[PDB]
Amino acid sequence: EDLALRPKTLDEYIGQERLKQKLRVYLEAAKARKEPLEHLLLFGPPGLGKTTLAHVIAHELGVNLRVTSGPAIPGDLAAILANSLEEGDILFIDEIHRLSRQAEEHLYPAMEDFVMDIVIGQGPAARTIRLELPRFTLIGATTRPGLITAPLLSRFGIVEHLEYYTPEELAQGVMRDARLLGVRITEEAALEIGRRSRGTMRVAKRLFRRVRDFAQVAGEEVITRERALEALAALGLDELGLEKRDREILEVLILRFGGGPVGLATLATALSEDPGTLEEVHEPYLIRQGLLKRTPRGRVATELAYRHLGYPPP
Amino acid sequence: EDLALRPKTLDEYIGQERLKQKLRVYLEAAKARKEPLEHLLLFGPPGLGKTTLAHVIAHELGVNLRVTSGPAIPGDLAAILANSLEEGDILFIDEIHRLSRQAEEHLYPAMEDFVMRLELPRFTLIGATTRPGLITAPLLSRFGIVEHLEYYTPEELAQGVMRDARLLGVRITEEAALEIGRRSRGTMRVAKRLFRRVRDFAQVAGEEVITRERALEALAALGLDELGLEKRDREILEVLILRFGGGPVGLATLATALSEDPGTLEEVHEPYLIRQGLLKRTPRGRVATELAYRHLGYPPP
Amino acid sequence: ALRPKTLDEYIGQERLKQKLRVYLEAAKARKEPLEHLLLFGPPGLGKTTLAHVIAHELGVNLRVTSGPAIEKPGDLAAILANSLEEGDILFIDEIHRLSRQAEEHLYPAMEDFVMDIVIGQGPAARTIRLELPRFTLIGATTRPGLITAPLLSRFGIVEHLEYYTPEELAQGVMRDARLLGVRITEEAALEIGRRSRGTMRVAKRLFRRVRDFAQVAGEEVITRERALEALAALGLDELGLEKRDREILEVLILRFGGGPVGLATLATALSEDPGTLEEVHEPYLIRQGLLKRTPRGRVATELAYRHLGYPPP
Amino acid sequence: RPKTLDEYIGQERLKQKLRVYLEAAKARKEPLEHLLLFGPPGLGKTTLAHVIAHELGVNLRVTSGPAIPGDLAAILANSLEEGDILFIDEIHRLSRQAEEHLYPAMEDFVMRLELPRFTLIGATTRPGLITAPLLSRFGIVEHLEYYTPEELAQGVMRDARLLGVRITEEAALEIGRRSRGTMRVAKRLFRRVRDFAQVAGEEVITRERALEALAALGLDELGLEKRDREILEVLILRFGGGPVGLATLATALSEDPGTLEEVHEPYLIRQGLLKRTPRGRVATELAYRHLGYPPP
Amino acid sequence: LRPKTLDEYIGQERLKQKLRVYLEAAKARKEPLEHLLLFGPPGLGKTTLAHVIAHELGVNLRVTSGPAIPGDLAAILANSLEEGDILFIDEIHRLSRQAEEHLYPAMEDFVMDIRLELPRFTLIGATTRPGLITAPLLSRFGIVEHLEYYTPEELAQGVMRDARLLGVRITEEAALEIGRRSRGTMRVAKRLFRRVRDFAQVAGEEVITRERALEALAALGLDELGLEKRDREILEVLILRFGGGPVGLATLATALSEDPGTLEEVHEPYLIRQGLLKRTPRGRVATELAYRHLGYPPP
Amino acid sequence: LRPKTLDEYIGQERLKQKLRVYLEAAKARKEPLEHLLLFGPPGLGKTTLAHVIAHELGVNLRVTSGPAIPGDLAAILANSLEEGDILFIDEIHRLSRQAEEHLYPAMEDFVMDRLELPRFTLIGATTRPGLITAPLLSRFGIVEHLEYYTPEELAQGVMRDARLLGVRITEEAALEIGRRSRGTMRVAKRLFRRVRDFAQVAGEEVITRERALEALAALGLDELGLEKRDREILEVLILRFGGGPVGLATLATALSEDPGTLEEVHEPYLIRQGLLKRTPRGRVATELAYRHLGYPPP
DNA sequence: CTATGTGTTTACCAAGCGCTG
DNA sequence: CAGCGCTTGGTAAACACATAG
Ligand SMILES: Nc1ncnc2c1ncn2[C@@H]1O[C@H](COP(=O)(O)OP(=O)(O)OP(O)(O)=S)[C@@H](O)[C@H]1O
Ligand SMILES: Nc1ncnc2c1ncn2[C@@H]1O[C@H](COP(=O)(O)OP(=O)(O)OP(O)(O)=S)[C@@H](O)[C@H]1O
Ligand SMILES: Nc1ncnc2c1ncn2[C@@H]1O[C@H](COP(=O)(O)OP(=O)(O)OP(O)(O)=S)[C@@H](O)[C@H]1O
Ligand SMILES: Nc1ncnc2c1ncn2[C@@H]1O[C@H](COP(=O)(O)OP(=O)(O)O)[C@@H](O)[C@H]1O
Ligand SMILES: Nc1ncnc2c1ncn2[C@@H]1O[C@H](COP(=O)(O)OP(=O)(O)O)[C@@H](O)[C@H]1O
Ligand SMILES: Nc1ncnc2c1ncn2[C@@H]1O[C@H](COP(=O)(O)OP(=O)(O)O)[C@@H](O)[C@H]1O
Ligand SMILES: [Mg+2]
Ligand SMILES: [Mg+2]
Ligand SMILES: [Mg+2]
Ligand SMILES: [Mg+2]
Repeated sequence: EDLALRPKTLDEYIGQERLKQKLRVYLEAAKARKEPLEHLLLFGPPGLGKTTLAHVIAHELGVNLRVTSGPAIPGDLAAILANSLEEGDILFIDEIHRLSRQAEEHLYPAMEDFVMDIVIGQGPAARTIRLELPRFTLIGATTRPGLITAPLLSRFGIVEHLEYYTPEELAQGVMRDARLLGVRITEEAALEIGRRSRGTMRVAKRLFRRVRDFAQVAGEEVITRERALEALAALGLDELGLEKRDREILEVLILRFGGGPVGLATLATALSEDPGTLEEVHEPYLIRQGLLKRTPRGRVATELAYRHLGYPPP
Repeated sequence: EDLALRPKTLDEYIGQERLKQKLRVYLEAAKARKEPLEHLLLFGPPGLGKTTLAHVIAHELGVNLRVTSGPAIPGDLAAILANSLEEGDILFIDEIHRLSRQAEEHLYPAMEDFVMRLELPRFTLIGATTRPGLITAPLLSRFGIVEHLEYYTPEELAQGVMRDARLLGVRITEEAALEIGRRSRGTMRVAKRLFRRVRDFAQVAGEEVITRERALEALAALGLDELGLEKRDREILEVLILRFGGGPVGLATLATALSEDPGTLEEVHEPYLIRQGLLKRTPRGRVATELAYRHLGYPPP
Repeated sequence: ALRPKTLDEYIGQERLKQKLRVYLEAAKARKEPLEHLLLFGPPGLGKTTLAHVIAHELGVNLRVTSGPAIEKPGDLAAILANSLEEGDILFIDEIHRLSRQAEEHLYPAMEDFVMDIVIGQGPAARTIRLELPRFTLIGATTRPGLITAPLLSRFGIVEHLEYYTPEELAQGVMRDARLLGVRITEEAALEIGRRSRGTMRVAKRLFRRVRDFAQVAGEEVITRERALEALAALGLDELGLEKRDREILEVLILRFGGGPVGLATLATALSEDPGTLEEVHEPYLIRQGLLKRTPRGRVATELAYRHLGYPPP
Repeated sequence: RPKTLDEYIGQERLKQKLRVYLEAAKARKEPLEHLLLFGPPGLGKTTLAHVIAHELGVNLRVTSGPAIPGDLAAILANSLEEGDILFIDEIHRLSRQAEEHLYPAMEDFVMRLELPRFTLIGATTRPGLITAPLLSRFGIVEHLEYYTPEELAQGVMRDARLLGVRITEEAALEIGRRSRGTMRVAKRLFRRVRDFAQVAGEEVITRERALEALAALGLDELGLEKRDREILEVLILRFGGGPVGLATLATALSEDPGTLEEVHEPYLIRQGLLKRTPRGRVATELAYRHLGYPPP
Repeated sequence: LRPKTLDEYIGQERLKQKLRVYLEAAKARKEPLEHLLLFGPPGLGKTTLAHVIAHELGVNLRVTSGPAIPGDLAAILANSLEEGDILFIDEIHRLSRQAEEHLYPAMEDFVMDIRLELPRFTLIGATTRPGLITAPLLSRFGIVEHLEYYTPEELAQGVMRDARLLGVRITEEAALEIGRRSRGTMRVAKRLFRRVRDFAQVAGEEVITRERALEALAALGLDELGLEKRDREILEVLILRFGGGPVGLATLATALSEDPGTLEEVHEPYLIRQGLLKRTPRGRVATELAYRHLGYPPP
Repeated sequence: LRPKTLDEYIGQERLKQKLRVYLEAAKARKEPLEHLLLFGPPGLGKTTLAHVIAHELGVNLRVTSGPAIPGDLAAILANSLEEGDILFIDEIHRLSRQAEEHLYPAMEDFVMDRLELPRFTLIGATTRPGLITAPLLSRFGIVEHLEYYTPEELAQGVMRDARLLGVRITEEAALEIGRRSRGTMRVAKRLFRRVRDFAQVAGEEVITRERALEALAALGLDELGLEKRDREILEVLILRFGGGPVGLATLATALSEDPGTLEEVHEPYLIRQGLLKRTPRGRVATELAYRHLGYPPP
């Protein structure tokens, strides 16, 4: 079937309560005035639901949605904007940061004023025209808003940030995915899967799929809490969703170096790992959970790491 | 229908007083001797009123305005100059820094001497850009007037908010507009956007007059401080003060601790904190000042 | 070299094979394509071989490409649209060398199985969505930190290839000898595995060189002594230490007393730039427990004393 | 529009040698050898070429590098007389295919038509972009230097006479003091002061009116605008005058880093007010003294 | 002048011991030799070694350059290469990242891209240091070997062979001196022999005697250690101006009036090899050999 | 005009002896000379040396330039080369990364791809040995370096120029012209033809020493040969930076110059004459500029 | 083939802590 | 207590890559 089952309605959207509270007001005001929405920008870490929110907003407004990509697209964008746009329709550009700095400058006369500067003609007959565009809506989703030019960031009426989820919302997502796929999972098992998900919906769905694989191979029919725990232990995840490599890093830091300041290169060599791989894959979540610190003298293991690994704090 | 409610007169232009005095002197002098105005260049941070000022100047001079763009244009600019330009009219090129380095070489010889050999008429060029550094020095040296747009005081932003409310049909109070002006970041576009969001909140709530209290409620719902700081901007200072002691941190460590891209944390969030004096860029890293400490209700270091 | 085609023929990744077996069995049971899979680890461990073995176990075709081989997004679009089939596998070796624009075309392809391209070349330009078949993407890389995070989050299965023990390298050497007709013994295979640095490719190369040395001498069986003398001729310690590592340890022990020396002082005593001692020689000395990094400096471990035949500290 | 070497305003040191060279060329009845002129933009190199052309007594053919690779042959074989002068502005931008087509016609006189003899005057602002053969094929190399307040005052007086405006010598001198050693800047400032005085309604631009108009423009005695003073103030007061860096300084000034590097910085340098350290930008003691701040 | 047998090769005895083993085993198995990589300083005989290897196997040779190659590597691989033939690529580290990735399919699976079935062949690369090539490249070479600096006796033997092949009479001591002045390099020794022959020919003599060889070598400005006059000047401005302490970057060009160029790449390596310079962490220090060699009284 | 034999060549001793030996031996055994590489600062007369070598060898010349070269190497080595012909190349260090690799096969075994080539003596010329790759440097059998000229050699060169022109410069004045020359023959010739114009306009036929000194002073040259540009550089440094260390980013900007010719054509002479120092943190006036420019020491 | 403009990576270079005898 | 490491941050300068020409 489909492994990227996206909600169609803002009610099926799960856990962006603070964002949804303002989004409902904006959508209601726009629909009451019989006017298209303001240009909208969504940003945040991967896997939180920007691409799903774009489609949910398009369905809520009732308008047609045209989907484009940043890397897909300077002179082309003029043709797409002139030919493929209708009145009140939404144009969605994923990875809008990938637009070249030259291609974004064509959107300046098109987002605030609904016109476009086009030079039409050959040789001495060349002239300039202002091609009027229908009033539309632009939605952009990106992880790097700082790669967008300032005059373009200034033209977005609404800018919103996608925040992390809670274990209960991740459990709700797991339950919805199980119901749509056809797998019977208990609420406690879904909560256990959610607690090991790193506040991300894609991670929760992937973990549920792996647990389903384990249960199906084992011949089970209902993914009970204890069966889910056994499958997660087979996957090698702690109660914080901490893999074996992260636990190895913490153990090496606590034991071999005494938990004190070390540095990236020394710890990487002690772990037989590439320093960049470590600092870009394993370190960020250890920092987020409070199990690691980047002091000016080097990496330090906190008391949370000592209490989680079962060692006596110093 | 229209949200960029551009004024058409220099009297309706709000608050560029220091620039407006010189502009009035230049325009009156040019009109008195029946000669076209000198070539003019406007630059400054986004949202300050360069295009609006260009249109206002065109209206004040009483001549026609031909609007084009830098990205929209070497063999074209010659045709536009030789065919579409009347005598005494204005050619406005927006984002003029994007002009080709060959199309720029075909422009300044026609700007100094009005010959292309086609005898061009007397015309004035207006250029508006955010990056005058991309303009070649030969082209940059032919501009008779070069001006810089400055930020707006909260009272001028309040005047702009009241004008937008009057034109749209919304009823707002002067004290209500003062809060929106204070929370605006010295920019007119930001003030208009904040007024529109407060208007949406008030219309949904059913209120007919946006008093000061209702405006404050809407602004709190938007998540804005008295300094115009969003939640994402307050999180930076909170993480800096609490998780790092306020001392030097660095871009990479701060970005990792905030689950943020370093580039956006450096170019979208930090400039306004630095402008307000709530952040410092020490060579050892980023440091939270005493203003950031007492703004968030923390005891001084 | 001689690549196995069965997961039982694959030699020495047991914790990885335990996870992979249930994934493959469940994917085949549902008659569905496998998830996008990423293999990362140090070179020479068998990532390409594992990709081929996975393709054989699933029973589908395998289209092999490379990171630098895809210069433009048009190549990736053509491969994904024309060269692929439902359930097939596209293996991209060195996937961290893809350009960022080429990595960002893979997001819809891996998640939604669609693709965004622009066609028209001027005033007739337009955007279309190419609908892709349900395929499987396998990526092999040695630098997972060079992969963009949205791309790294789109992999259903992420696995790590670990170093082989001397016994598994001996098993690989014996398999290679049996396939090549040579009659090596258990002890010689164990010695060749110990001389290796936990890598299968190094073990195979050392076996080939020892085979040449034994063949020119007229011997029909590669006895342990012949392997020992051939490996001594190749210039390896009992731990596979080259002469440069030996003399680095000797300079650390004799000249500085084995105590903290520092990177700059040790490098200038060895006439080496501090970008070759740290990245080419230090990691293996630390791996074997012969070198120790301390805030004061670099310290030679007692194991380095016992290995070099020096009096204990 | 000067015609002779006496009408030229303020290149005295160069003019003394140029007069001798032209006199010798006339006495020998032989055309002058090739001449290369260096100098910052805005100093009047093309005007000097015209003056030389008139003084020698021959015609001038003004050309540039990016003016179109085979057109050089048509130029050199279609519009040259005996002893003619051919002027190429921006000679370092000449294409390579054209670059190895001119020096055969410089020394050997052979590249159509056989060129009898002529002289080439080349003007450029970037000597580093001229290859060694091109620099070695020029007989005379000369440098254009910046003007002085008195020479710029003379230029301002000439412009006022051309435009029908009346100025005193003191006002013209004050305008020329604030010019950045350039004639173009002096003319622009004179036009702005003319606008101010005409709007005021004064028949003669006295020194006091010129000073008032230049204060209304926001100019120091050094010619620094408000933005340059703001850059110095931000550098000194907010960063202690120490190294900062282009990005941090641009963020503090709310300015494009490229604009700050290319428009404002070059005049803060060349005046002793700024340095470009590998660790950032440092304000010198001259910046402290100019702004009325205590020494570091 | 190029030899054609490993016996005729002069002085790579340690490398030749293993090369004979690998070569004989490959010949006995009647299969192409594995890919080979040659390290070492320039001028030691890598191309001559490739020619000797090709003649020993009996197969032909297809010498190629590094920066010579994208669309021509496949052409030379398919057309000129029969069953296993040495394709020598000098300066393999200079390949662009366009044909480097096309080598691995041909090196391992012996097919390149339509897809063409390339025949079996052996590739011989050559660089100066292991670090000049990327790690993926230093993985498909079965044999990795290093060339060593020649001793004065081997250089003298090469000079004598060149003299015999040319028709010039030289005493053993003169050739030994010429080899001693050479920096352990065959091309340098051959060049010095040619210069000495040029100097001794105008004198009209028939035998290149040791004294004439020393006079000719002194004419070009070479001491007993083969140092150029620039190296002697550097040593002089080191000792007689600093006493053996750090030289300092500011004062390096004061006595040279030159950019910080060749001093960082042409002078220091040979001085360190000869032991005249030591890179003490405080700074560059001249050893006792520098003091004694420059005609100074012992300390 | 241009010297033909080595005796007519002015100065450049310690290089005309080795060259004499090599050319005599090459004549004796009758085969083309080995490939030669010439080093030295520009203006020392490398092309003249190539012409003298070709004339003494009794063969032709094929002077070309580096950045003029692709199959044009085959064209110029095919029809324009007789056996044992010199093919002097100027600025050989600026060869393209494509045609350079075709020079080696023409240099070892005299075959270029496909027709074979005769034996030819290629002569190169470049400023710095660091600009030419080691594989190319290894291809030249003979490598020599040109040195500067003493004031007497420049004086006699100026005398030869006067003889070819018709001027009667005295020995004591040509000596001063050579002294103010920066050890370069081209600079000496340029100064002589400037003094010629100055004396012609002054109304004189024989140029004594005092007249030459006055003409050189009016041209803008001091006793050390410094022009107005170098003195201006020193003045700007000393005044606007107190003689302190300044890198080649602020000094070039303050002089309205570029980081190009500056430190390439202007400053090397300043360091050579002990007027500038390349400090790790910048550039210093070395306290001799203060004495030369009449300023109090720091 | 060339040229600019942009995004990404990297090599000094300086500062701040902790130890040793 | 004042050299000797180690660790980190930022700043300028290269590289590589794309579009128009
Ligand atoms: N609030 C939500 N409710 C239900 N499913 C969700 C929600 N948010 C995300 N998902 C699902 O999580 C998966 C990933 O969501 P995406 O919207 O693709 O994340 P993303 O923000 O687009 O990540 P990128 O790589 O930055 S585009 C999809 O299968 C979605 O259906
Ligand atoms: N003085 C003013 N009075 C009223 N509205 C103004 C004024 N200045 C600016 N605005 C408004 O500010 C908004 C944006 O400013 P613009 O006039 O478009 O110039 P600009 O924003 O500086 O150009 P860019 O794209 O940001 S570089 C428009 O909606 C204008 O109406
Ligand atoms: N020294 C001068 N004396 C008299 N008139 C001058 C002088 N310099 C310039 N002019 C006048 O300036 C005009 C010529 O402009 P220039 O300054 O020569 O422009 P330019 O030399 O090409 O410099 P750029 O790089 O184009 S700004 C003519 O009207 C000249 O009369
Ligand atoms: N488990 C294994 N069993 C047998 N041979 C192996 C095994 N792992 C690796 N090899 C051999 O080692 C070599 C490793 O190279 P390869 O797997 O192609 O790529 P990588 O070196 O990136 O893993 C292969 O030639 C393969 O034949
Ligand atoms: N052992 C040797 N015996 C004879 N000649 C040698 C020897 N080693 C090197 N040479 C000479 O060196 C020349 C090329 O060697 P070298 O410069 O090392 O190769 P490359 O130029 O490929 O680096 C050959 O002409 C050869 O005559
Ligand atoms: N020693 C010399 N004797 C006579 N003339 C010389 C001498 N050296 C140089 N010249 C003159 O200089 C000219 C060559 O100068 P140039 O080409 O600038 O030097 P280079 O070839 O080193 O760049 C010749 O015309 C020649 O007349
Ligand atoms: Mg994205
Ligand atoms: Mg702009
Ligand atoms: Mg110019
Ligand atoms: Mg791989």
